[PDB]
Amino acid sequence: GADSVKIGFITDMSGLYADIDGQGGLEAIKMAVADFGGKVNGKPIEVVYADHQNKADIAASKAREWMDRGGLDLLVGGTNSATALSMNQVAAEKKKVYINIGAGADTLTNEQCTPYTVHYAYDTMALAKGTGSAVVKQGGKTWFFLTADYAFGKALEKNTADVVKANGGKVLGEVRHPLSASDFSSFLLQAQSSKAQILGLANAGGDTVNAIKAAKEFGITKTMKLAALLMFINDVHALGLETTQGLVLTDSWYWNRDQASRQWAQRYFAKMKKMPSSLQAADYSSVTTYLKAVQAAGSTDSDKVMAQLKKMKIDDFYAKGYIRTDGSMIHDMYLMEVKKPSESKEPWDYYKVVATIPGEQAFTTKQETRCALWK
Repeated sequence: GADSVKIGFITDMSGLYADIDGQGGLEAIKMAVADFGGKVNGKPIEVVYADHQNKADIAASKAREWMDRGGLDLLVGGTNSATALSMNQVAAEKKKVYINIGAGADTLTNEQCTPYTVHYAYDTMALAKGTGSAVVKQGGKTWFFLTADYAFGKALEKNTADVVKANGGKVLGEVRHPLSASDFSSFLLQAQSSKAQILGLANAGGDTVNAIKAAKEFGITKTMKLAALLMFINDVHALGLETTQGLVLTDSWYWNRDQASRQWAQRYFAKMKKMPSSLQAADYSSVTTYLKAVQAAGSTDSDKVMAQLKKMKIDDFYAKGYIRTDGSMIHDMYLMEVKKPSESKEPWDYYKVVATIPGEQAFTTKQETRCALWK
């Protein structure tokens, strides 16, 4: 804006994704602003926010209004890939810097890649390549998908099905459920009748939690192993270790990884009284990264900031990495296994690291890209 550098954050603050990002993510953004000193290029930094209520149209209309009449300099995209994609289009049209953290669809750096988009934390290709490969390599050869009926589920099912098939496995079928489904019983029985070895949960947040609860309840887990293709620390906390032990998952960050992660998590906890998820961590990091780019450019001009973003290393408590041509922030990913209750040594101690997946190997390869800007 004229008087301020304006950061806007749009995410689900009220529904099935609120705990994993939501208000906590907003808090993390405000801490990053304060920690940077509250100003950049001699202008105060102002944060605005909105709850998209899991509506792509709300997200896109708010973004447009802030860009056109609110002097927006950075749009931070939160959860829900339908909202991520509607916002992406607005940012590309208006030539405004857009960093998406909470949403997963790899579409953002592929079919719908833009010169103004950064996909910061994770995507559905990394999920598939991590958890999908690992489960198939362990002998989980036959799969049936339970898929959230919107852009995220569809993208994740496609990436994961492709990995399964590439690694000698077979996909027997899929069943769709509405976002934030109130009843999973008929869907789970269809999956059970398929006789697949693996039930791939191509869904997230409250859907993942409710589906796992329902699967354990209806006895689905007697005959099928669940592959939780996207699970955050809050989802484990909701379900408990007794139910989640042994699940393999792919994530970008965990509070207890190392000294630097723990120290930041302590500052977060001191405010929110929960351990942060990888999204809440990434929210803070992405703001630091943006502000460093504005500081180095001496400008909020979107072409100058994008050029800075694409030439600066990132190295903070969240990640070491860089932002490449297609917009992906390349950083190592982690294959983890959920602990047994007896292995958990303090509150929120949920993960065993199985493997580190190198950044260059975790995301879409040059040869397989659908990004028309990456040749």
